[PDB]
Amino acid sequence: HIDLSALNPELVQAVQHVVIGPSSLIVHFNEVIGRGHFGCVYHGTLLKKIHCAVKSLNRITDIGEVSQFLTEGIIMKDFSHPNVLSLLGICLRSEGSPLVVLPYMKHGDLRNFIRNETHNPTVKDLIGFGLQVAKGMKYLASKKFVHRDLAARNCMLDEKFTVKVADFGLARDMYDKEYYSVHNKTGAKLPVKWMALESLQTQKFTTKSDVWSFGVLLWELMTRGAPPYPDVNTFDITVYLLQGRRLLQPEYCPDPLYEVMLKCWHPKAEMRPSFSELVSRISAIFSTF
Ligand SMILES: C[C@@H](Oc1cc(-c2cnn(C3CCNCC3)c2)cnc1N)c1c(Cl)ccc(F)c1Cl
Repeated sequence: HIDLSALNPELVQAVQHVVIGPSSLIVHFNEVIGRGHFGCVYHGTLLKKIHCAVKSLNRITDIGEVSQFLTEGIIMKDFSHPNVLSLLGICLRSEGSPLVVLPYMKHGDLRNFIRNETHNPTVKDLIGFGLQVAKGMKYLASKKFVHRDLAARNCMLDEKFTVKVADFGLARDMYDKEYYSVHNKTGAKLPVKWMALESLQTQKFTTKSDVWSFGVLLWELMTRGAPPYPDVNTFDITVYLLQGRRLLQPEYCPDPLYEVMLKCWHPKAEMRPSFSELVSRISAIFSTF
């Protein structure tokens, strides 16, 4: 049970650009495809029948939470890139929290996809995916949008095997709680093993800290979904990194790709490549395959 007139009126305007009428949407509450802190994700169809993922915000009880979340996430509607997850719309209803409607990604997240033993993606496949992520990160960077949680678990694969950078905006949530820790300066749950050393030190996230995360993401690809720093405690990641230590070369990571990875983790944020640079670099590496 959530009210409409209780929100900032400018936000209600923005949301109404992308409103879905309950009549247009069927949600299958028996078909859970994800569980987040804010709510579950379900199979749904938007009618002309589009298969979608429906994110419930029903664990957000309070209106001040909903407003803040919608305010921060609504910018998602003004993004359009084939390597960025789009927003189909927000279904507002008279009783219950707003439902966030997204395109259904048939192959789920990149991490579970590449970990599936029947899939056995080749080095070429894996580099391909990585290049697709860099392209969507390039777009977001150009919009001055800082992701804050770039990771393989947060990039989706559609039915055409197009990678969509996700878990941002109205989709934002922790869908794998194993990888978020309160052992950081902010005190709140953060993906510490994906975060730039400076972000751990200063609490600030930037496009250049997203590049650091992209480096970790590439490493996840080449390892086919191994968890980074398995013997480093969340208590220790900052000092591990301060000591100049880094994720080691995956067995089937080509040397130029590891080189790229090391550049992404340069202690000096100004020294790391742009996503523009990363696209060119990985594209050339891709082309050797
Ligand atoms: C909000 C939710 O969105 C989707 C999940 C899924 C999804 C999850 N799993 N699967 C299937 C593939 C593997 N086996 C279970 C079903 C599809 C598809 N499309 C989505 N838009 C989501 C989840 Cl659950 C996890 C990470 C994300 F970045 C996002 Cl954005």
